[PDB]
Amino acid sequence: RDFNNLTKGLCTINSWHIYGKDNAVRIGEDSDVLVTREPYVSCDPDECRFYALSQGTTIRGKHSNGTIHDRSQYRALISWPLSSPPTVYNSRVECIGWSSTSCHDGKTRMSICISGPNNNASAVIWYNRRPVTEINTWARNILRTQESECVCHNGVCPVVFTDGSATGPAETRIYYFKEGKILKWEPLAGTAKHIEECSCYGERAEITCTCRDNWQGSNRPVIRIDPVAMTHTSQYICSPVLTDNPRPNDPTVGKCNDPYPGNNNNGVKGFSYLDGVNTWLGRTISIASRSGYEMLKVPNALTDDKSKPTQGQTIVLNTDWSGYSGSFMDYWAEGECYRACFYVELIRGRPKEDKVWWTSNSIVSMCSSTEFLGQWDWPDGAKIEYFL
Amino acid sequence: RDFNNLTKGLCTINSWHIYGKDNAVRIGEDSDVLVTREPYVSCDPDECRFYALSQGTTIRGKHSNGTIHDRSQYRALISWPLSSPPTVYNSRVECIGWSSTSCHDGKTRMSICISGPNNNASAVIWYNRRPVTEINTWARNILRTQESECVCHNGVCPVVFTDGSATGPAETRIYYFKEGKILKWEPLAGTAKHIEECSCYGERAEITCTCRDNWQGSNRPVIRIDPVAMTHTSQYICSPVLTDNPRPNDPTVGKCNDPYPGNNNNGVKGFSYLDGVNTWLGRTISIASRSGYEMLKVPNALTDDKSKPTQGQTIVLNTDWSGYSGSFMDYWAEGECYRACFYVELIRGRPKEDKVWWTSNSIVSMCSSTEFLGQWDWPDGAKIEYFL
Amino acid sequence: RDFNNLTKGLCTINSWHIYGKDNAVRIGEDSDVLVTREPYVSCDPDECRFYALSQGTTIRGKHSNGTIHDRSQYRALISWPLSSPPTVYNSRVECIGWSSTSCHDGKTRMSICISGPNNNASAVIWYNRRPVTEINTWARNILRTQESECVCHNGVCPVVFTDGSATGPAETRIYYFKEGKILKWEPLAGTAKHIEECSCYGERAEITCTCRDNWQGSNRPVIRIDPVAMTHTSQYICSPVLTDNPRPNDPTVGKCNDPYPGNNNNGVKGFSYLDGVNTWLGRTISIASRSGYEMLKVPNALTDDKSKPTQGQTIVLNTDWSGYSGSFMDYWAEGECYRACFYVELIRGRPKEDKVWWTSNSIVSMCSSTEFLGQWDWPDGAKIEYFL
Amino acid sequence: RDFNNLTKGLCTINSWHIYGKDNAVRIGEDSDVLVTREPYVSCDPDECRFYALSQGTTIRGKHSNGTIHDRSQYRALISWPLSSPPTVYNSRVECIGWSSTSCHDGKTRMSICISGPNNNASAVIWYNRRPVTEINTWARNILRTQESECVCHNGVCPVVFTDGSATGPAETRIYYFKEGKILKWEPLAGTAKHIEECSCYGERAEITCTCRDNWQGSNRPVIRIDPVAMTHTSQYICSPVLTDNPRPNDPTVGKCNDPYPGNNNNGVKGFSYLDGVNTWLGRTISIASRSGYEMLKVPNALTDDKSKPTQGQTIVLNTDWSGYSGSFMDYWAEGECYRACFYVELIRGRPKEDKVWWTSNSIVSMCSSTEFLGQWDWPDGAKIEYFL
Ligand SMILES: *[C@@H]1O[C@H](CO)[C@@H](O[C@@H]2O[C@H](CO)[C@@H](O[C@@H]3O[C@H](CO[C@H]4O[C@H](CO[C@H]5O[C@H](CO)[C@@H](O)[C@H](O)[C@@H]5O)[C@@H](O)[C@H](O[C@H]5O[C@H](CO)[C@@H](O)[C@H](O)[C@@H]5O)[C@@H]4O)[C@@H](O)[C@H](O[C@H]4O[C@H](CO)[C@@H](O)[C@H](O)[C@@H]4O[C@H]4O[C@H](CO)[C@@H](O)[C@H](O)[C@@H]4O[C@H]4O[C@H](CO)[C@@H](O)[C@H](O)[C@@H]4O)[C@@H]3O)[C@H](O)[C@H]2NC(C)=O)[C@H](O)[C@H]1NC(C)=O
Ligand SMILES: *[C@@H]1O[C@H](CO)[C@@H](O[C@@H]2O[C@H](CO)[C@@H](O[C@@H]3O[C@H](CO[C@H]4O[C@H](CO[C@H]5O[C@H](CO)[C@@H](O)[C@H](O)[C@@H]5O)[C@@H](O)[C@H](O[C@H]5O[C@H](CO)[C@@H](O)[C@H](O)[C@@H]5O)[C@@H]4O)[C@@H](O)[C@H](O[C@H]4O[C@H](CO)[C@@H](O)[C@H](O)[C@@H]4O[C@H]4O[C@H](CO)[C@@H](O)[C@H](O)[C@@H]4O[C@H]4O[C@H](CO)[C@@H](O)[C@H](O)[C@@H]4O)[C@@H]3O)[C@H](O)[C@H]2NC(C)=O)[C@H](O)[C@H]1NC(C)=O
Ligand SMILES: *[C@@H]1O[C@H](CO)[C@@H](O[C@@H]2O[C@H](CO)[C@@H](O[C@@H]3O[C@H](CO[C@H]4O[C@H](CO[C@H]5O[C@H](CO)[C@@H](O)[C@H](O)[C@@H]5O)[C@@H](O)[C@H](O[C@H]5O[C@H](CO)[C@@H](O)[C@H](O)[C@@H]5O)[C@@H]4O)[C@@H](O)[C@H](O[C@H]4O[C@H](CO)[C@@H](O)[C@H](O)[C@@H]4O[C@H]4O[C@H](CO)[C@@H](O)[C@H](O)[C@@H]4O[C@H]4O[C@H](CO)[C@@H](O)[C@H](O)[C@@H]4O)[C@@H]3O)[C@H](O)[C@H]2NC(C)=O)[C@H](O)[C@H]1NC(C)=O
Ligand SMILES: *[C@@H]1O[C@H](CO)[C@@H](O[C@@H]2O[C@H](CO)[C@@H](O[C@@H]3O[C@H](CO[C@H]4O[C@H](CO[C@H]5O[C@H](CO)[C@@H](O)[C@H](O)[C@@H]5O)[C@@H](O)[C@H](O[C@H]5O[C@H](CO)[C@@H](O)[C@H](O)[C@@H]5O)[C@@H]4O)[C@@H](O)[C@H](O[C@H]4O[C@H](CO)[C@@H](O)[C@H](O)[C@@H]4O[C@H]4O[C@H](CO)[C@@H](O)[C@H](O)[C@@H]4O[C@H]4O[C@H](CO)[C@@H](O)[C@H](O)[C@@H]4O)[C@@H]3O)[C@H](O)[C@H]2NC(C)=O)[C@H](O)[C@H]1NC(C)=O
Ligand SMILES: CC(=O)N[C@H]1[C@H]([C@H](O)[C@H](O)CO)OC(C(=O)O)=C[C@@H]1NC(=N)N
Ligand SMILES: CC(=O)N[C@H]1[C@H]([C@H](O)[C@H](O)CO)OC(C(=O)O)=C[C@@H]1NC(=N)N
Ligand SMILES: CC(=O)N[C@H]1[C@H]([C@H](O)[C@H](O)CO)OC(C(=O)O)=C[C@@H]1NC(=N)N
Ligand SMILES: [Ca+2]
Ligand SMILES: [Ca+2]
Ligand SMILES: [Ca+2]
Ligand SMILES: [Ca+2]
Ligand SMILES: [Ca+2]
Repeated sequence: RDFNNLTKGLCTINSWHIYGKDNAVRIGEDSDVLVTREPYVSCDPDECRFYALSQGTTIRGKHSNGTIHDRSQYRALISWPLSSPPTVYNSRVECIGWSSTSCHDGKTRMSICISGPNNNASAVIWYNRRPVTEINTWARNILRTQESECVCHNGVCPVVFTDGSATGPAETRIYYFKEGKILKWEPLAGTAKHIEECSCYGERAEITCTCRDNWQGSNRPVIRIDPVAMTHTSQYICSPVLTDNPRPNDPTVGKCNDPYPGNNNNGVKGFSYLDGVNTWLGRTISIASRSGYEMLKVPNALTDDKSKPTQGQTIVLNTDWSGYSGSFMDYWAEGECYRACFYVELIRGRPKEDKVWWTSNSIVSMCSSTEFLGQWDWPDGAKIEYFL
Repeated sequence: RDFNNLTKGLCTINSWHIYGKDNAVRIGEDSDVLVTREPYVSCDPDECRFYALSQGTTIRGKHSNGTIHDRSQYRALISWPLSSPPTVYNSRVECIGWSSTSCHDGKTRMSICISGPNNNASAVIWYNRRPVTEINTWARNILRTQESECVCHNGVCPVVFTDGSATGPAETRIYYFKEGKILKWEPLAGTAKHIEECSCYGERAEITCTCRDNWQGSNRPVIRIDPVAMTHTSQYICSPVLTDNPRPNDPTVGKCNDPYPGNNNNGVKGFSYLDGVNTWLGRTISIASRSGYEMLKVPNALTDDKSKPTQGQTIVLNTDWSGYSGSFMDYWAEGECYRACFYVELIRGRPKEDKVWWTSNSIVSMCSSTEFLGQWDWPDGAKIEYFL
Repeated sequence: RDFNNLTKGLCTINSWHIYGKDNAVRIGEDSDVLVTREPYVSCDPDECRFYALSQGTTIRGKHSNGTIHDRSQYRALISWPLSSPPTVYNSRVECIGWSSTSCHDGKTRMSICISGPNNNASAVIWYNRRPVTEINTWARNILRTQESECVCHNGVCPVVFTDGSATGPAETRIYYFKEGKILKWEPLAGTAKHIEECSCYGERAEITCTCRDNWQGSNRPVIRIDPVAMTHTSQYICSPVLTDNPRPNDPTVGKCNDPYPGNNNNGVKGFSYLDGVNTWLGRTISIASRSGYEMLKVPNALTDDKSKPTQGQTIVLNTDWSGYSGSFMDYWAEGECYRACFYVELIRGRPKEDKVWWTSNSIVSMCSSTEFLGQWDWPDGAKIEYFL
Repeated sequence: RDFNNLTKGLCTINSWHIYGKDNAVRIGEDSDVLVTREPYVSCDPDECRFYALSQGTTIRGKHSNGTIHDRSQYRALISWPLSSPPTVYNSRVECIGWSSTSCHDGKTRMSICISGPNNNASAVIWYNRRPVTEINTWARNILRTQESECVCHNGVCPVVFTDGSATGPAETRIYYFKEGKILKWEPLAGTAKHIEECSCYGERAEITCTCRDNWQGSNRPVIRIDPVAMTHTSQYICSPVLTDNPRPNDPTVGKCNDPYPGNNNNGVKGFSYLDGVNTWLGRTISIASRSGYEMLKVPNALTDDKSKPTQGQTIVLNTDWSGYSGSFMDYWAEGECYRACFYVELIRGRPKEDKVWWTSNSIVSMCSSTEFLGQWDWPDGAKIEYFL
């Protein structure tokens, strides 16, 4: 095997088709399905899999009580076959912790998990299913990372981490790994003012990450990485189609180099594909809660501070719960272009559905089509009343 | 691996032997078995597997209520090891949707699933476990396909689809795929007046499909495809041994080029092997309901409008529930001829057994013998009372 | 891979060591374990596995009621990893039916299952996981076979079948298979008067089978097969150490060429290793019921009508239930000799424990040591009261 | 594959990072998790796995009552994927018995299990998943072994066994195996006065084992083995940092060549890494019970009878239950040095938590870092009240 190189551009996105769906909450009402959150999707050269952070309990188990909580000793990054649910019996543990990323370089997989108390967390970088490198907290305040796949180019896999406040300036670092070893790291540069939970993809030897400015911004920060020079830039999505949550209503003109104000100290992981006229943004439909999900075609969203939608697709109705969303691609597919994909975490239970004592999710995932396909909506599909 | 070519003829069918049986409803009374319907069987060069459309719930799960319904967002094409039941833990998702087909070309597998609302459905064609092509609805009325295996010849895998009314003329198309890409498609030609749910097999470079005329016919339409020329014909089975369900009583003379009347706007998926004197037709025993199943040797059924049985075999007694049936063969077996096989879906629950709130099925499957073997009957075997 | 040849002799048996044990009834009290009976063990070149006839239900499932019955449509030959229990999720179906045998020839595996009603049963011979040959009943009275592994030599795998009465003369045939095809068959010859359920092993190009004379004999019939000439002989074990069950008390002098009388129309599958002074016989400890199990070293048991034990080993105490027993060896092990192995079926439930409505079993298995090892007893270990 | 040679030294241990954790008791509250105890970890060239002795029952099963007991016929050595729990469906049985060790030699795995009654136990040595050698009890008093991995060098895998009293002099033997065959054995020599449950690791062609002196010592005995000469020495850890349990309080000066007194006839399996200044000792925090766990850096612990800690790391708080602990390394990792690892058995249930009727455990495991990482504590995490 050789290292994968990002030699292709994105395919033209004219609509989205269903890729995978696990129905995990429905199925786990009467089967041994692990409680999860913070899911994602990532491909190897011969398989694509679902990933998430387990809570170390099944959803029917009594230990599901309290699973709203973000960072226990009972969490782990798990992976499982595409569109199956994350069960006790089919889930492979990648590493232990409560914040993660993972990516394949074409030869083997790197997985990273962070664990520890808030003031003393540490990352362990696994490569080829073995621990290789460890990184201690630098700011002593919830060292944390992407919660979706990283991207590699000629063996170099950049990863974005943040340590520090969620409600003020923090210390974001871009690490450049190869074979699980640190080649370099850099502090965040550019105009993004706060970074969390980056969702990344690669095309034509560039990695684009769309992140969460938890502190101030309802527009999303964007980091663009050159994995050969091992350098980066940052800015925000200029468009007035705002894509964090909660958020104010859409204005007429956005902000390219500062957070678009109105909502502080909150957010949701999300994503975009930023490719000129071939630009699509994901967002929750609700401005107030993690409800609904839609894709909007917003030509030149990155650079045009008045750009508005020219096409769209509903993924989850506003009467259904959504959650985190992120990017991935099958870098090992056939053909001349990389097909954009994404997933949406469909969160069930607390805090929105507090008649149960747990929080979990299922997954839906879509990839782009060059056709203009009809649209459906893709809810989680479980009935909370069945769990009472 | 090279593409498989249909170089052999059918083996002489002198009886049927048991091939597989999953006992899924019996077992799922106390294990984590998925609710399914629309099953089939399909072989790879090194394994044969069971397939079906999951309902995204176990049979004991509370989400089994409502599984009579045909087309939710919680359905998927799954496959699992031959004669095991479709469990949460052993079922592999092939694609997401509520109508499917799948076949191996000798190199790798093509799977197709259709999803969406009734007026906006779309097919995704997967090849080598990756999405490759997408097809939007052309008639905006429940785009739908075979619900059993497709057949390939030198890489060309024809698939029959229908979009449009179930109770009048519809728009049937034969697509010719290779490596998941569309080489060509054609509209239905010939004398079949309505086509659904084709059951296909190949021999000597010809693919024969026996389908369901839902609108008018109690005889079955037959499509015969030349996968090299990428052309086809259609007609009906001429025989007065009528094989849809519900149906009128058997007459003395059938119809070769039009639907045999008596029953409108209903049917069941079924199959036949049409090979001169070596012709066998499957059918439900009941003329009114999906009850019983039998194979009848009807020499020259395709072409002889007075042909009657010369031999038969009971598969399921008329006091037991049956369901869909379809053809498959192990194109990669040893020997000089292809051994005809079929499966019968044994539907349990609604609507016939409405003391439970679910609908599911198990599978029985048989292949031909050149011996004249004794016959048994093969019921599902579950006791509905245990589920109350 | 080449076909395995029986080139080695037996290792010297000085005691028995534990080889495998599945604890299936204990575990299945609270897990998804299939109801089974008629187990055995058989090796491939790279793995050894447990085998049995499933009943198509879990032990806690409501469909376990009635599993005393021998021959339903819901039975199948399954295999699973050595010493795991036969679960819904780990059991591989080999073929469908209610009487079986299986063996590896060094290249791939042959499995045979018989199904059907009592007057119309048929065997299907699978090779390389595909059906190849079928054999119809010849006597119309419960066609039946070994219920333990067959043995192959240079691709030729003999199998013993019986069709006909269990309580009078029957029609026993030795079939010689190669690649799942029939090379030859012969009717039973020699002095054995009734044959069922042969337990076989091979050494130095000879296959020895120890069987059950259900009709008359409390000594066991022995068939010795030359798999090159494809010929055989039969006789009884001469020893007065009688090894069927139920049986009369041991006499002083046995019978070499006729059934030793006292018990009619009953028996149990069992085994022996017949190798001159290196001869060991298995038997139940009880003369009346399938209780206890012991191995007795009986030099020249086959040929010496006064031979008595010179050594022994208790396997299951007389206060614990036993059941069928049979021979197997790992023909692909390292070293200069074949190590004798056996299993004992530990039957729980009906008819002896009729407070439950099911019948199932677990497995214990042992192989020979050249050491004189200490002995333990190996009960099933489940508590029936837990199942009430 | 070639046999692995111990060519590297230990990496510098500056802290410990999380390696694996199975959360088995939490998960098994509502899934089919086997009852276990005496766990460990061991690597193959391509995978690392968890190991333990099953009790042949699930934790929710009724047969969990009585699982405090050490030595039944229902125990087996099982292995399962790293950080998954030991389930019915994912656990591979290595051999049958109630005392074990296992190690890979670079070509394949040797596993050893001991079974039998107290006065008649026997070891079976498996190699390449087949039984090869058997060893009978020599002292007729609970033949027993390491309960963690063995270590191999150029195919020679030494294993320490003891037979005899737990409360006085016993007969300890070091066996030197190759390909599952006995090359040599030696009686214990040196100054250790009683040996049980050795925890071993290898570096620079030497194997170091830290054991349990059940009879007298609260310091731990150490055996150092030359696997080329097939010779050994023994002594105690000199340090006054005492590491058995129960134990007296730490003194100022320890004992190098005799047991440090204060506690008789009890102990716990434990471990150390003894490498000059790079020396780390594990121990329970409590002096009275199997509570808490910590690692202490004790330069020259082996040889310096006044050595005290210079650094430490808490692994399990003193308010949480611990248990056995042992060493392992991934001898097949990349890089220039072997990374020290260990596990801690987190025992739940009897005797400390006697509101339940079972005894089981989960696993936590850590490996060394050259960084000075922040520390967390890693409890089992189950709530006993949920099991009532
Ligand atoms: C079968 O399936 C197919 C395929 O899926 C279905 O067809 C799809 O149908 C959907 C729904 O209609 C479409 O999605 C919407 O797309 C529009 C964009 O298209 C419109 O606008 C285009 C741009 O027009 C402008 O520029 C052009 C270019 O110069 C100019 O010509 C024009 O005058 C104007 O200045 C038009 O080009 C386009 O027309 C074309 O397509 C038409 C078909 O759609 C066709 O009829 C035409 O002939 C022509 O070819 C079309 O007019 C998105 O704008 C829209 O998204 C908004 O609305 C949804 C709610 O519906 C909302 O959730 C979105 O967030 C968004 O609206 C919010 O954000 C705006 C941006 O800031 C803001 O302005 C809004 O006020 C609104 O904001 C509020 O809500 C948000 C969210 O809660 C909140 O944050 C804010 O604060 C605030 O409260 C949809 O995405 C698909 O594109 C269409 N696909 C295709 C291929 O056709 C078909 O319907 C199905 N069939 C059946 C029978 O069901
Ligand atoms: C052990 O196992 C073996 C192997 O399985 C068992 O043997 C099997 O036994 C079964 C049951 O008997 C047989 O199946 C039936 O086969 C007959 C066909 O064979 C008969 O007809 C042949 C043709 O005769 C005509 O042509 C010849 C050729 O010229 C001519 O000579 C003759 O005069 C006549 O004009 C005969 O050749 C054949 O004889 C041969 O075989 C005999 C053994 O079977 C043997 O004794 C003879 O010596 C000779 O060798 C034989 O007479 C099928 O017709 C039959 O199917 C009909 O009946 C079943 C109900 O039983 C029904 O469900 C079927 O649908 C079908 O009948 C319906 O459809 C007809 C067609 O339209 C219609 O005419 C009927 O009125 C009826 O229609 C009604 O019901 C349907 C369905 O509900 C409904 O849709 C309609 O509207 C309407 O209401 C069976 O398939 C096997 O062939 C036989 N196999 C073998 C190898 O022998 C054996 O019994 C077992 N042993 C034990 C002890 O159990
Ligand atoms: C730790 O583990 C070890 C290893 O497992 C334990 O040692 C084992 O201990 C057991 C139990 O004692 C032994 O099994 C029995 O073996 C005897 C055979 O050995 C005896 O007989 C030999 C033959 O003697 C004759 O020939 C010689 C040769 O010429 C001649 O010298 C002699 O005078 C005589 O004519 C002796 O050679 C042998 O001595 C040797 O070994 C001794 C140790 O065992 C040792 O002390 C000596 O120095 C010497 O070295 C020894 O005397 C079997 O006969 C016996 O099986 C019978 O009894 C059991 C019940 O215990 C029964 O279930 C069996 O079925 C069988 O008895 C039935 O069948 C007979 C045959 O028809 C019949 O005659 C009986 O009446 C009886 O029949 C009744 O019951 C059956 C069944 O229900 C029913 O069907 C009938 O109708 C009827 O009702 C045992 O197998 C192991 O061999 C021994 N192993 C070793 C290596 O030592 C050790 O005990 C353990 N330690 C601890 C502390 O627990
Ligand atoms: C974020 O994470 C990091 C990384 O984990 C956290 O930092 C870690 O913090 C822990 C907790 O503080 C540290 O563990 C302890 O380490 C000490 C050892 O370090 C001290 O001692 C060193 C040696 O000093 C001596 O020699 C030097 C060399 O000459 C000499 O200079 C000195 O004067 C003296 O003579 C010092 O070098 C060292 O200083 C260095 O590090 C300091 C940071 O720790 C730093 O501030 C300094 O500047 C300097 O750089 C330091 O002073 C262990 O001794 C200790 O273990 C004892 O205590 C724990 C309880 O806390 C107990 O459980 C242990 O068993 C042990 O104590 C028992 O055994 C002793 C031995 O017999 C005995 O003497 C005791 O009385 C006691 O015995 C009793 O209990 C036992 C057990 O129940 C029982 O068996 C007995 O019978 C009896 O009842 C801890 O392991 C880490 O080392 C430290 N790691 C790092 C890299 O810094 C950080 O805190 C986290 N941040 C936050 C915000 O939480
Ligand atoms: C796409 C779809 O919903 N197809 C239906 C099919 C259909 O209604 C008739 O053929 C009429 O068009 O009928 C049946 C049926 O049991 O009759 C099941 C199928 N269910 C599923 N494939 N999910
Ligand atoms: C084919 C069949 O039903 N064989 C029977 C067998 C048989 O009844 C006797 O050998 C008499 O012929 O007995 C027994 C038995 O436990 O005695 C079980 C077998 N059960 C099964 N193989 N399923
Ligand atoms: C073979 C055996 O039973 N070994 C025992 C061990 C032993 O009792 C002491 O070391 C004293 O000899 O103690 C313990 C223990 O928890 O202390 C568990 C072990 N349990 C098992 N390995 N099954
Ligand atoms: Ca925000
Ligand atoms: Ca019809
Ligand atoms: Ca369950
Ligand atoms: Ca008998
Ligand atoms: Ca001690």
